[PDB]
Amino acid sequence: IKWVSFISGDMAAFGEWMKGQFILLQIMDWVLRGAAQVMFVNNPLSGLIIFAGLILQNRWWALNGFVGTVFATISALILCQNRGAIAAGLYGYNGILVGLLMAVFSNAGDWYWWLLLPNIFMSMACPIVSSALASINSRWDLPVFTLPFNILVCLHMVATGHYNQYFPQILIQPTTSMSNLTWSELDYAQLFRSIPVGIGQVYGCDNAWTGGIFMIALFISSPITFAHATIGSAVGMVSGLALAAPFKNIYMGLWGYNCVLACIAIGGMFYALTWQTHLLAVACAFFCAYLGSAIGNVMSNFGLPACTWPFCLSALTFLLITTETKFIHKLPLAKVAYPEQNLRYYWKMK
Amino acid sequence: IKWVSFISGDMAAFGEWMKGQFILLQIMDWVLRGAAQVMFVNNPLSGLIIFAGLILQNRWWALNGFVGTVFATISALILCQNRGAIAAGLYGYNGILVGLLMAVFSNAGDWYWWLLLPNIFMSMACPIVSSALASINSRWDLPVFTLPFNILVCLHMVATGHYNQYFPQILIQPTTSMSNLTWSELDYAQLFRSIPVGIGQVYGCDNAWTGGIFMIALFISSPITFAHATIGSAVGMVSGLALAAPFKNIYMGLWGYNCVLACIAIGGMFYALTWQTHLLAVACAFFCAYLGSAIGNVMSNFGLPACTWPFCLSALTFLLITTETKFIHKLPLAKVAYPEQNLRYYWKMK
Amino acid sequence: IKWVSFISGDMAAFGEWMKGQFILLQIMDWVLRGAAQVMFVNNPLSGLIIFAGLILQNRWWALNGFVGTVFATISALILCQNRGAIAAGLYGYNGILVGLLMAVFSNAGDWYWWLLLPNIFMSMACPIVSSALASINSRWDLPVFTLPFNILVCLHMVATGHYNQYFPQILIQPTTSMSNLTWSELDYAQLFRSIPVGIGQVYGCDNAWTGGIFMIALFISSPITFAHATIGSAVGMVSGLALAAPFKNIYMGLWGYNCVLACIAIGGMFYALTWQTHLLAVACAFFCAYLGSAIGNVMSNFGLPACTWPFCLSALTFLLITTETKFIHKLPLAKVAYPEQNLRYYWKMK
Repeated sequence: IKWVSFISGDMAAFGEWMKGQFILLQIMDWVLRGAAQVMFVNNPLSGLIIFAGLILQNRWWALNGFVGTVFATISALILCQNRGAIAAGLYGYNGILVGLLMAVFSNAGDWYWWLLLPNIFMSMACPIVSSALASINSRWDLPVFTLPFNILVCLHMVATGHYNQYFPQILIQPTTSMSNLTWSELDYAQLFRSIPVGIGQVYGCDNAWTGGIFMIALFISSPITFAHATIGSAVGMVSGLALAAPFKNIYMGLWGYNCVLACIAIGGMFYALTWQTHLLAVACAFFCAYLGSAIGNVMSNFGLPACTWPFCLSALTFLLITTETKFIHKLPLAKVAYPEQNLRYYWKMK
Repeated sequence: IKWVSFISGDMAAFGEWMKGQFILLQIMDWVLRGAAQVMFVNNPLSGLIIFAGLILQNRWWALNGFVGTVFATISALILCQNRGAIAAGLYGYNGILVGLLMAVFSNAGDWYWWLLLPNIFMSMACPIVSSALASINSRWDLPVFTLPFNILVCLHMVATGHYNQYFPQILIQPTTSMSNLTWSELDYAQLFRSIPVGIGQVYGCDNAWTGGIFMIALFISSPITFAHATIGSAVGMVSGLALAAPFKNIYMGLWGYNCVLACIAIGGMFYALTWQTHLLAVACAFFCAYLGSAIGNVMSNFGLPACTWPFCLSALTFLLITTETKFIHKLPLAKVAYPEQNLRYYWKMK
Repeated sequence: IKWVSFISGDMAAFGEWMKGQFILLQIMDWVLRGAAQVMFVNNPLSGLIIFAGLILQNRWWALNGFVGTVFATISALILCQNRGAIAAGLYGYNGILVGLLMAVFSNAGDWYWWLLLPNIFMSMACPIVSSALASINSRWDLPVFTLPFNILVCLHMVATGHYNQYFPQILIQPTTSMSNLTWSELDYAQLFRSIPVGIGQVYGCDNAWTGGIFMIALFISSPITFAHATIGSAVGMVSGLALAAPFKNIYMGLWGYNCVLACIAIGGMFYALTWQTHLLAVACAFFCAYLGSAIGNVMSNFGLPACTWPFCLSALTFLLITTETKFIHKLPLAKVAYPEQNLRYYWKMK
């Protein structure tokens, strides 16, 4: 009971205890804590679970993610960006995403040690871009989200491109052939297995076991996040079916990571939870899937993956709408927390 | 005399009378009224005339435009976006443009009933994007314009693309051949006929009779709008000649719809009318044509038409310039009306 | 001594004296003064030196730059944009860049007299876009930089493209072949000669003598600008080596003009000079080189050069970061001057 409360939420007691210890242990929390905040979680335990899932899939990707997030945190410190924001991990999840997605899309092969240096440089530059986006987005009271990650990875990726001698990348070509979609060949087992692999694809992992581990991590923190995550993956696969995407893309979960993230964000994290806000989250996740198709097709010309760009665009657009009803209530950015605490704050204010 | 005044302008008396009647009649005004406000008109009569022109050209396109605008209005209501703004049609013209331009560019053929569903979804999502753009553009006191339409249609279009099984689109390929322009083959009859078809191309109509019907609708509302519209089409065709565009493009009016809209906007709608503002409108329409060429070439790589994107970019840029003279006077967005009333307000203030 | 002080800085005494003379002499200062403010200099003498360097390389390019900047100044006057800002040359450097880079990339051949007309139109439109960007960027207290130049040249360029009958352009194709980089074939003489040609490439000049002339002009104004300029070119060539760019590109200086400009801007012009700000300038120039590779690859699909786009993006991002230390101090835009005067102001305030 008490222990379950302790391991839930943002882990506040652990937070004070870690305050006392040496700078080195702390940097570990701040990196474990920021590892799991891609999915809007401030739980170090869940972050360790996320890391375990990364190790399970591929050791090289996990090592790159770890080094990227640790160097993003170190860069946030050296720049004196903020304390209490770095300590909550707001500067590390961009770094881990940059490292992981640089390791995923690199054609140089596994254990290519020279990949660390661009990884280091991109991850260190993440706090700079995060502060730059925070300066712009603070006028409208909007969060940075995953935009630094997108900007930095897209740079490495286009800069170098597939035809590079030192840091080659994977081929991304625009579609130029009519993909006949034999509906009788659809497999329902993989179609429903697209739910865990879809949530696992947030970090580039396409292993159903890693997706299940990520779902376990989300459930440990807050069941509401888990529910919105699984419903986001479901609407992502449904939209992929509706837009005649190849069945392999749906099975791999390429249509689900933007939707799961967008449903987590709008439904419980930044909008106070309500049935109206729940349908807003579902509509936002559908629009995020459809815009994800659009973005993936647009970015294919340059030779780049869609990444988390659709999620940012949809989440910002929804987070910006103004309404004449009191049910859809945007929370002030200073008082945003895990969705249960946000609902508690909404109840206390009302 | 009195009747002519009644059918002119924004139609204010009709506006109060319609206030009383059932919600269903009202939704019809609000859709008729918003049909004609692509060209910045609040006249239901003109909207009916615009609809008649659409029916004249192609029944399928007109049906798609009608359903798109009605569902945009319904979505504005269900979201409680605003009343008095929905009642003026500020949320319907984006919907009708989305529906019409989805029907125009769809390669599935006429009377393809499955086209309604993406049409419904895009049109319903128009108020969301309109509010999102209004949140950003209200800081600088700028209007949303046709930006939601552009964003939503470009999404459907790229998402799906030509190589799609369910919702195929038309081919748009970048130019890769030297187009020899035999100046002796120019036809002056079609060159001057490019004026009505250019204004008709605002809705995707390339019929000279439909363009003339649209010009009649504009004249019914306000002669100043008609004058700026025809001069915008003229500068569009002149710029198309100056940039060595193929003569067929000029004849079809592909070079005129952005210019006519931009000249209508800057000259009388948002800047108080003056000879200085008139030359500003002409320069804005020339820049809009030249940027329209640029945008049409840029978007051709992705497989998308230029759409109304050039108009938005030019109009915003001009609406943002700051000046040290009192002749170019930007009106406050709350007190914008038909250009005659705007000039009356300018005279009353001065 | 006194004369050296007179020819240094912003040339203030000359500034008052020129105030009295006829409008025609003045327009010459305001064009000479704005010619050299691409590199953030308000010295007419240096501007004449910049012009001499342009003449040295190619007469046609220099003539186009002169006419572009004079028409940008005339357009700033006719629009009543500002006095004291036009008199300082804030509206002319965009014009000279537009003219020079239109003359450089035009495939019609030297002394193609019809190139003046698009040159005139783009250069006259530069104050409009400059005011539009100033309206947006004044909220965050940020400068327009070279953005109007980029927007206007990219328009001419895409609009027309290589396959145009009247205004053909040069081929820019995306890389599709594996460039084997024989490290033994590197030449150190040209590798170090990439420093002056890199700074000369700011205006499109790829002559080492013209680069040296530009360096002399920078030294005349302020030695700090010269130091940051040469270190920016050095980091540009180093980054070009690190990203496996073809050695010819590094030798020509295609990797240095964005970095030299960004190091000049962040290090001394807009951030008060400090060792912390100096390392910030070096990091900004490295990020500017790497983003320059990214942008050059992205824009290659449309058929356009990278231009000064990377510089703008990097400079704005760095100029937007918020920090918790007092060493990195962003100056108010009203009180920005040559870096020596900025350091003097910083010392006086502190």
